[PDB]
Amino acid sequence: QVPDPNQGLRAEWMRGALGMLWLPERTFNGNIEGIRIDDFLTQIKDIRTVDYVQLPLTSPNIFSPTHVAPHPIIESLWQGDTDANGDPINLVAPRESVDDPLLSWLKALRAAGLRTEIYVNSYNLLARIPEDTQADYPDVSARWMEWCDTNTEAQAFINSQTYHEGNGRRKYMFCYAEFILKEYAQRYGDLIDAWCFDSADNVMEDECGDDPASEDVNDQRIYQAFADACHAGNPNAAIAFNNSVGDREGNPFTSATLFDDYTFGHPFGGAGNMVVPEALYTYNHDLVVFMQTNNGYAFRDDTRTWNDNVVAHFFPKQSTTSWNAGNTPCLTDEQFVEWTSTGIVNGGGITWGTPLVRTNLENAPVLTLQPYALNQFELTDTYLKEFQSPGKPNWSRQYTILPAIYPGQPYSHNLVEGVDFWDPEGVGITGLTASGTLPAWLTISQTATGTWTLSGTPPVSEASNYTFELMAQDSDGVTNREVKLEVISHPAGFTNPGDGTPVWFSNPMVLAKATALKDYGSLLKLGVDFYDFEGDVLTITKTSGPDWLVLTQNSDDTWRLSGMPTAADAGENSFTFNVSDGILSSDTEIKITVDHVAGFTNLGNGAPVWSSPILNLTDGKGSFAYNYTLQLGTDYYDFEGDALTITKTSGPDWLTIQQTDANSWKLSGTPINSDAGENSFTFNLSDDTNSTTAEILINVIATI
Ligand SMILES: [Ca+2]
Ligand SMILES: [Ca+2]
Ligand SMILES: [Ca+2]
Ligand SMILES: [Ca+2]
Ligand SMILES: [Ca+2]
Ligand code: NA
Repeated sequence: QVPDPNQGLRAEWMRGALGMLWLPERTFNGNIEGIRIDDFLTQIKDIRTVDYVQLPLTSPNIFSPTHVAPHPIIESLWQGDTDANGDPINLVAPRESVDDPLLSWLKALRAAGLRTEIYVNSYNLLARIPEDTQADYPDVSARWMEWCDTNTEAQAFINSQTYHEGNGRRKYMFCYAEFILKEYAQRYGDLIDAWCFDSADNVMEDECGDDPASEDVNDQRIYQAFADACHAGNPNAAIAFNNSVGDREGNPFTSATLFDDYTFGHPFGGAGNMVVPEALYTYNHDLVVFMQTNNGYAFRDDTRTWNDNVVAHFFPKQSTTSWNAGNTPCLTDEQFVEWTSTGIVNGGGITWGTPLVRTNLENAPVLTLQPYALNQFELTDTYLKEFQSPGKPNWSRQYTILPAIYPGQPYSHNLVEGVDFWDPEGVGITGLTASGTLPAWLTISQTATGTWTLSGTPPVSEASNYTFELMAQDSDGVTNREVKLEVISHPAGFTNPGDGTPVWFSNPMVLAKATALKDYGSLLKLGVDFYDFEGDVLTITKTSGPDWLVLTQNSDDTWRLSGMPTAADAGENSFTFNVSDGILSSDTEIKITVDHVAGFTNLGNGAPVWSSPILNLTDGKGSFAYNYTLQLGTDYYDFEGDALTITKTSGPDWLTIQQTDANSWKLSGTPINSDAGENSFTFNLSDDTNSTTAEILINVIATI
């Protein structure tokens, strides 16, 4: 039904809206499994005026194939390929049987009272640079295309319409919208408020022949495919496509397609600092002023009527370096507050590119804000609390979420002045009360100065939901907020013991097998592995078993087992795990089989082995210092995990060995040209009793 009469209107909440960005990097090959936004949300507890957070579905640029949510089709593209370390390769989603990180983040954001915006790079599973190869998913792009032009459903689709085919990789783009993108949208439903599609003109216009400038639906079919795929899941989801920055001499936003509910609103300037050089400061600040002048509407300035509700929105960076990370702010505290307030107070919306400390999941990630970003956001919060909507009380964020109804169980939730609601002028909240249809069992009382409590006990027979208004009062009047109550729904696979005891899924519990000298990874998750029928907060403890297994909490509903076993841990390992609610608890037995490192031959008598009789090493160069590290698990192995010693037994004098650490020995020395050619050495590997020797062979190239 294009042109769509809901276009833009469905992003009305975006007007005055303040957003943040949470973007981990290098998400592929299981990396994203078990990752949680909870620490971030803890850190920003005191930020009451923020409205939403942007999350990846895909990563940008050459990482556009890597997804953070599981999909059957994408998982198939894996084909189980592995690395020289056994680690996955060509896996560009989380394994469906392991984790859905996105659903985690989506629900945590909901519970935290926040809406969501989802980032998708338009190039998706295709390769942005086809004459490049990605050494982590080397042929996923190939396989996606492969899957596309040979599939019962996925040709009946490619051929289902005439406009599906055309220039470049157009047909594959429609694949993604229908089979990948639509499945996600349908799954998540109203947990997703907005989608922003990056690199849209790069691929949809320049490659696949769409015209974003046009108002002919036939020119914007890919734009349609993507929007419709999103609207199938949430008809109120606001859509934005990155069709480049606008004009410094005019509208700073590239004109709306028929499928834009809001402006993507990329800043002027390339990579790096969006306010240096200085001209960019003017261009970008004028963009924010544009949002103010136009009361948050992007396109009330042209000759088309249909785009008149499209919301003005900006996607700036807070750091000097990137959207999602960066050590240094590009704006002063004062400038940050001014830009934000100029842009959104009776204006449009802003997704700040808020920097986390360390986003690379392969390098000890710290997925919380840079202290300065919190600083700036807090100063902003103080301002918006006082000045965004003066007079009557303000409620926090976008929603007020109440705990679930548990039939027969006591109900209790606090609403706190300064947290959930406040008087802008700071005199105080003089009352809280309700109107509408409330549980007969519910009392609303003031339990301390500034704290109201919703409490009571639903009967066992309570099975109804509730929708009513809470009303906060100050000297100036009342402001309403719609709140919901919903009856809990227990997961299947669990038997209520009737006494409040938290329970494990089964006993024993066999987890995926570990490998010696390899970091272990397994998850324990509320509602899957353990559960509590009163929804009490739970603690898990390892109570017995070998030392190597490490337990850490990722969130209130997610724990992680890690650690590196040794060859000594080989075979069936057994562990006790307690789950407690603080009052009652229960145990289970966890079983993990530790396998030996592959590629070595057990001799059966306790002797260490070596990877080979001849370890052919890296060339040396005459007069250049030589270095090479021998590694337990790569070069040499002991099936009992005994401490090993390597001593030299023969060969040229220039090369010696010294223990680096428990697991590695360094061969070093400086060869000269007189040492040119194949230098043969012998080394002995002894443990306590049994010893085996190997040959090390280094070719020394003379410096001519
Ligand atoms: Ca707000
Ligand atoms: Ca217009
Ligand atoms: Ca007031
Ligand atoms: Ca309990
Ligand atoms: Ca041994
Ligand atoms: Na799961």
